[PDB]
Amino acid sequence: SSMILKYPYRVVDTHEKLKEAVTSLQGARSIALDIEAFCTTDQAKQLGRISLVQACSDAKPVVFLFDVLTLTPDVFVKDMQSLLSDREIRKLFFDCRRDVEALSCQLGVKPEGVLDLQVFFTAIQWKLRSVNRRSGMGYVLKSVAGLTRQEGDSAVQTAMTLGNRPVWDIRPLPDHFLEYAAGDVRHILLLSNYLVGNKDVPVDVVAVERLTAQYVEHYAVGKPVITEADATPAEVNRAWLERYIGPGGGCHFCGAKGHTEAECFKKQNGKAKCSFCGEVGHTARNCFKKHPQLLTCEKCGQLGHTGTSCFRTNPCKHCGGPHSSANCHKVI
Ligand SMILES: Nc1nc2c(ncn2[C@@H]2O[C@H](COP(=O)(O)O)[C@@H](O)[C@H]2O)c(=O)[nH]1
Ligand SMILES: Nc1nc2c(ncn2[C@@H]2O[C@H](COP(=O)(O)O)[C@@H](O)[C@H]2O)c(=O)[nH]1
Ligand SMILES: [Mn+2]
Ligand SMILES: [Mn+2]
Ligand SMILES: [Mn+2]
Ligand SMILES: [Mn+2]
Ligand SMILES: [Mn+2]
Ligand SMILES: [Mn+2]
Ligand SMILES: [Zn+2]
Ligand SMILES: [Zn+2]
Ligand SMILES: [Zn+2]
Ligand SMILES: [Zn+2]
Ligand SMILES: [Zn+2]
Ligand SMILES: [Zn+2]
Repeated sequence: SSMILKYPYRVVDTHEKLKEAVTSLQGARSIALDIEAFCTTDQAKQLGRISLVQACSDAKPVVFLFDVLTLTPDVFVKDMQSLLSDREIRKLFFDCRRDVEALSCQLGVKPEGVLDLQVFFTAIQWKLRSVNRRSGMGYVLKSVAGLTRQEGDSAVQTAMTLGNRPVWDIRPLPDHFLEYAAGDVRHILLLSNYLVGNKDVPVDVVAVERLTAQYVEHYAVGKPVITEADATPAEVNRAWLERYIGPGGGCHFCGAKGHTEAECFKKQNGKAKCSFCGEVGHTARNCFKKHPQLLTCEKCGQLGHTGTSCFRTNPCKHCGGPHSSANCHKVI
């Protein structure tokens, strides 16, 4: 469960350690994947030189950080490509577009059995509301598992937002660099426990597998991708969503796309609300405070209150004391 967040990382930077890592991963049924690369000075959308490939599987409580820079891609691909090509081992990404491009351009591999969970989350939004926006990991984690992505406030994350520096070319990598890189794959695997194999999720995993497969075909072409599959970087192709996920949903109460019945303001406003006692749920014509005759009492025979409320709550007419007005010693 949330034990995933406590998986230690392990730097894989030698051939011995690489072979040991591959052994573990090969028994996996799912492997979360992510890539850290040199930042680019330019305006190209392509990831820079691959530095780390991070992997976290359900086969071992450990995050492997493959130092692809030290190992070299040739060493790394020779041991990893069969596993990356194994469609019986699910590969979990969070937004796979540029990562898959880099795997294709820089490593010459194209993964199989890929499932993009950002695309999964948007698929759920599309089915329920006809929303095709991509959400960041921060938003999705907080929304699905109530956790705060605190790595977005870390020094590493700001160093890239500045963009002045490759960042990921330093060797040896500082501890908070590695811990930062481990968190991304930890979040991906943790997230898959909420989305994959959950009967309360309104989209079939296989359908999102088929939609993701379109993204991999579009982005793994051995060259940089000039034409993007989506109209803007932060959304998912609506025609693909329509083909693979189905017609987009909307509000069964008012009719509008963009929200569900449970979010509809028109439902919560048009609700019956009492002009006399303020309570929501009844009009004033049926209010018990305004018309106490609608309540005969179970234990005393007075109109206005049930059995669950036969106590005297209003203080004395005469002195304000803890009793009723008729029995005040000033009038009696
Ligand atoms: N220049 C720049 N590069 C980024 C930024 N965010 C991510 N990247 C690049 O994308 C890679 C993967 O980041 P991720 O998609 O795993 O968050 C990083 O290693 C880095 O190369 C950013 O805000 N600015
Ligand atoms: N590579 C890349 N992805 C982006 C960019 N802007 C938005 N995204 C996508 O949208 C997600 C975050 O959404 P946003 O924070 O932009 O609403 C990112 O994780 C990524 O999948 C961008 O400029 N470059
Ligand atoms: Mn990534
Ligand atoms: Mn970023
Ligand atoms: Mn990352
Ligand atoms: Mn509205
Ligand atoms: Mn009431
Ligand atoms: Mn009335
Ligand atoms: Zn080897
Ligand atoms: Zn984390
Ligand atoms: Zn509505
Ligand atoms: Zn009322
Ligand atoms: Zn009573
Ligand atoms: Zn009194």
